[PDB]
Amino acid sequence: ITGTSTVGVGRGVLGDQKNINTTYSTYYYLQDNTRGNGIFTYDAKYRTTLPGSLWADADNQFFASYDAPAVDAHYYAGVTYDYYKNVHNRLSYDGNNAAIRSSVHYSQGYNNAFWNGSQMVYGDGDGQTFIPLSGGIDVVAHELTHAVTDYTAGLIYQNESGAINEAISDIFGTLVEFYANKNPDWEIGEDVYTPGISGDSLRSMSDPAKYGDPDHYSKRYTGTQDNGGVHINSGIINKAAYLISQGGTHYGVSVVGIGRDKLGKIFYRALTQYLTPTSNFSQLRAAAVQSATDLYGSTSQEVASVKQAFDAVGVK
Ligand SMILES: N[C@@H](CCCC[NH3+])C(=O)O
Ligand SMILES: [Ca+2]
Ligand SMILES: [Ca+2]
Ligand SMILES: [Ca+2]
Ligand SMILES: [Ca+2]
Ligand SMILES: [Ca+2]
Ligand SMILES: [Zn+2]
Ligand SMILES: [Zn+2]
Repeated sequence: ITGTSTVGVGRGVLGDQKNINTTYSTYYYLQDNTRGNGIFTYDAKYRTTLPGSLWADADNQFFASYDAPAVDAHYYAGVTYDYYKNVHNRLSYDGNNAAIRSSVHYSQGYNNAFWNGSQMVYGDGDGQTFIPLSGGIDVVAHELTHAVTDYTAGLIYQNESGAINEAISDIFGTLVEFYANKNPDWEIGEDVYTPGISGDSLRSMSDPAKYGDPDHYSKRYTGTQDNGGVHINSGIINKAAYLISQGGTHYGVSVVGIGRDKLGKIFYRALTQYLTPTSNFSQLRAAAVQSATDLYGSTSQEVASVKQAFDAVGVK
């Protein structure tokens, strides 16, 4: 909408106060004009028609319980935009400052979130498996990263290419969580999953097997559930990424860690320069090796660590 840029204040899903960029024209709208062609947050009003209505508020204060998922979807989309721009020199998900759109209050008791090809969508959860899913910065950044993948490598969402697609979203979701630097970890979804259970999460990158996901190619899932295991076999790649950054010895193979920033540079370059829609795990290894070679040189520790990490998870 046409209006003037304003700054509202509200409380997110976890009870934290934050400022949000809004637009004033009669109402205050969740429309942030400070980033690219805008970040726009919509109310789906417990239905499944998308996007719903651009979020309107009478007073620019967003402290109602109903407001909290919208505050966080809007704010964390901004953090994610900032990460890609500041760290990778990428302007929005398409590289050309495309508007970022999110809808909250999708359906009733909906225990998921997604990128639908055009926008992000967040359920409220049922209050037991999940609370509103936009409360997790790693979740928001995971979903927006699917848009980045859409516009770059285009990894088909099935089998190994789909597991890479998922792992890319978990990797960058985690790197955005570290960028914001509020209670960062190598777990996925911990802030919004199972409010009655402390210390759990949806997936773990540091130890995928904690939640039943493979941490070695020999343990990959080969069945048809979950589009051929895209959220299961992602553990093999998540573990490799964790090892590249943090180091460790895994099934007897030692990896020298090179840190999160270099992990992000290597995988961003692989995603945008080398991966294709049909890339498999072996082709990801080759893409990561070539990316690290471009950035750091063939004789570098960074290249050696990429190779050790893929060896450790059984990907040749
Ligand atoms: N986002 C993942 C994990 C489940 C999230 C809620 N059931 C999926 O759609 O499979
Ligand atoms: Ca208000
Ligand atoms: Ca109010
Ligand atoms: Ca965390
Ligand atoms: Ca996390
Ligand atoms: Ca929990
Ligand atoms: Zn997903
Ligand atoms: Zn995903």
